[PDB]
Amino acid sequence: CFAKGTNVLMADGSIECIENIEVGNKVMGKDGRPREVIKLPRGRETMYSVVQKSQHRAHKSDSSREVPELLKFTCNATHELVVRTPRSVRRLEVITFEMGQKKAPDGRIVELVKEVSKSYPISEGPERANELVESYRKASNKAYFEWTIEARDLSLLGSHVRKATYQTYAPILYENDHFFDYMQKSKFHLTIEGPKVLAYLLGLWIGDGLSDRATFSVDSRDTSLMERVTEYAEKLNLCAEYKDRKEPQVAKTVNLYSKLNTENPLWDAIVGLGFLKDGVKNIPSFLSTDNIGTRETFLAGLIDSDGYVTDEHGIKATIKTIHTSVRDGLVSLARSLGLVVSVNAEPATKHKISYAIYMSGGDVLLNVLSKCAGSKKFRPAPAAAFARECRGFYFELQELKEDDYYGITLSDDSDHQFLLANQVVVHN
Amino acid sequence: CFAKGTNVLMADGSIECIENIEVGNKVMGKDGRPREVIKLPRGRETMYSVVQKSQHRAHKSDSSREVPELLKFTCNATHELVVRTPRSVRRLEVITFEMGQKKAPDGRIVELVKEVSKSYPISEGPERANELVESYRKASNKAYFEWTIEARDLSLLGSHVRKATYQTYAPILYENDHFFDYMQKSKFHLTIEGPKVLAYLLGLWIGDGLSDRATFSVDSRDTSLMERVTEYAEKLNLCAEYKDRKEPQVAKTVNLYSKVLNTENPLWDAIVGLGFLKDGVKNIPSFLSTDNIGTRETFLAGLIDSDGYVTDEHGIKATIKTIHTSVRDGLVSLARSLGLVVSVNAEPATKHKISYAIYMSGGDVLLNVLSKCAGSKKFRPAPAAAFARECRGFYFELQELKEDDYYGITLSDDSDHQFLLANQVVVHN
Repeated sequence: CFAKGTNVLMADGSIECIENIEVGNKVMGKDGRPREVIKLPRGRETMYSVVQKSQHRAHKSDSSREVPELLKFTCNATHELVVRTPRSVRRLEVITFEMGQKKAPDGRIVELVKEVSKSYPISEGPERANELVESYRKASNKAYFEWTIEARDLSLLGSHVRKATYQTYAPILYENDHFFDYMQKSKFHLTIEGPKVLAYLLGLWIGDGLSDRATFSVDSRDTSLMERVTEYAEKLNLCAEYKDRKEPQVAKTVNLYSKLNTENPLWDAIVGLGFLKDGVKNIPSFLSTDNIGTRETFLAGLIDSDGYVTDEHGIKATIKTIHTSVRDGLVSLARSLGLVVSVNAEPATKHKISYAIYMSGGDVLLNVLSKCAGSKKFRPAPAAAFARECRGFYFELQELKEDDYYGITLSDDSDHQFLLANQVVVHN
Repeated sequence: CFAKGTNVLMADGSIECIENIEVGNKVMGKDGRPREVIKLPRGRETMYSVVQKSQHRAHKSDSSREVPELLKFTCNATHELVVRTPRSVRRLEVITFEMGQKKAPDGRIVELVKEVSKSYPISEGPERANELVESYRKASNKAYFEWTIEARDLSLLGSHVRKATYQTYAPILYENDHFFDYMQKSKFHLTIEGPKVLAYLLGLWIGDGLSDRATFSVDSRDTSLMERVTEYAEKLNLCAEYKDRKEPQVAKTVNLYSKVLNTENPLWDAIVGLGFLKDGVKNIPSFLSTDNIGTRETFLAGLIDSDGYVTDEHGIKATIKTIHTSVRDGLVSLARSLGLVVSVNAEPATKHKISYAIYMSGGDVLLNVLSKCAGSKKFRPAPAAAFARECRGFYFELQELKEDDYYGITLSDDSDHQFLLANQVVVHN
């Protein structure tokens, strides 16, 4: 039901092209648990591509710097989109969104959400109206409809319903212990200290450190940070040497020697784990399926050196970077936690393009900021427990036709949905 | 008990200087209900200025071009601030925000919110650890504390708690009906749909209308918005004439002529009559903020449909751009009166040295405005159910000031002892 090349998420965090998946294989379920592939449907059908609706767009040339907003895929016409639409009722001419049906041009009857209206004489008194809205309100335990519509049928939706309809991506709940295992692979388990502490400092590294030694800036900005870098460095048996600034009276130098900066455990980790790529900084892919607390700590560290926290219309954290490797790696990482992300190519020693990355998520973001030590960056942890939920995204569908499609069908015993490599929740 | 000149919101939506209030007058309560004044505390005391934390401040006997910070007031040292603090538990050594106590420099023991740590033994298991936490999580239905603290005791707060603590403003639930009354008392127009279509039309005009007649812009690419304008201008007994280009090919000019652009038409008369064109300059009249809610909402939908944009990105949000200082100020107050979160940002462009971008958010509160829009990318369905227009918080800076006279009011023995300042901030007598 997908085009050749479509990357899907395997039950182990590995990415795999739809066409190379075999019977017996296990893909990733929205719950972080596996889904077994039992058959591999193949055929030819008109295809449709799904692309997230943007605002600030241009990407479609490999001339570089065109943000590759991961959320998109191509599927065949009969492939079922996993969609949601909010419930809605207006007045008390009470208008509501309700599941209904419509005959398609080819004769088929399709079940779909429809804009419905009921109106009676003002003369007849508001009795019937209030029973309508109250009734509508009792009709469900959710503030949205969760359902599916084959790609070819989306055009049947009326405008209001179509625009309000969105697909979703799921946080990656599955967790690996690669950070842990890399730590074991350099002497290990004897005495406290773990991956969150290293992840934090590595976060600081990407944020504003030097790409040639285990050394980064600090100075002040949030000041309280310093006591933590020493305490954390200390936890990793390293040592933090502070020097004479490293930015017009705003940043410093902190060398993390082995209780150096080269033949060191940290820069080993840096270039060893993948944080330094082609002479440029980058946040690794394993991160996205690692331990959640580790992911949050790496992020807390990154927010601490080069992040901007805001409260105005909800918490939001912003990171600017020129490296596309960092950009792409951060969007993946944040999304795996269940945060909402949007990048923005904007203006900018002298250099061309700069990337602004904003993350939101309420309690999900509060869980990250609570791990920060920077004065204007820390925000109290959530009040209560919280579920990392699927986030929605509005999209545009495009008819393409032609082509061969590749599908995998999961067991009937299961909830026939799994995750593409971009975290989008898809059906068979 | 505040500084002289502090404007209080009266029970009828009117406004009065605190030194002018008298025993028996009724101020506005946060539920839209009155609160009677029973006493008038006067005195001289050290004063404290409360101002919202923003990049703004603006006018004090000068120009209006800078965006001012309107959320503020000057109270005395002992005045109790109505504040909120979120609840929070961290790690699973556990840290929580809790109601506690502290002793002031004088004798006084003041109950305040405190950050608290809990840690101890190894191997015992997920008992106490995941316990302290789960407990904390069930501890309340509310995700915040609601308490008061005198201005002078604010500095007793820890750093985390202090920065996390904020004040609140309440929507204006109270509704006059000066708009409907204008219409009924005036010109020529049967209602039922009347105040809705008019307010909407006045929204489009404020957004991009000519300052001397009933003409405005409308996106040409938008069929349903053009339909809407026709449909509503018709309900008002007006005839809408579209003209190719009211902006280099993007918008069409719309002329609103009376049926059978200044004289003998409902739109221009209401513009002049209700104060939207205050002596040559556009304005969003104050009455609007204490008027019928549906009307305030429709008017906003009109503005949004005219010179605004909606984004879903990180939460539903609407932005309205205006080059007019008066529209800017009236808009901030109108939006807050509904319970929307609002922020203004000064921006760039013969040309205009500066324009103002005003951002609005507030989940269902905003969705109720948007569902009245006809613009293709503006409209968003009405809420899924009934919602509450809750108070909105704001972080603030407190500064100890001069000793000066103070004017306070005392509300009924046993009542919530809370009322609204003219800027909607929730105050304790």
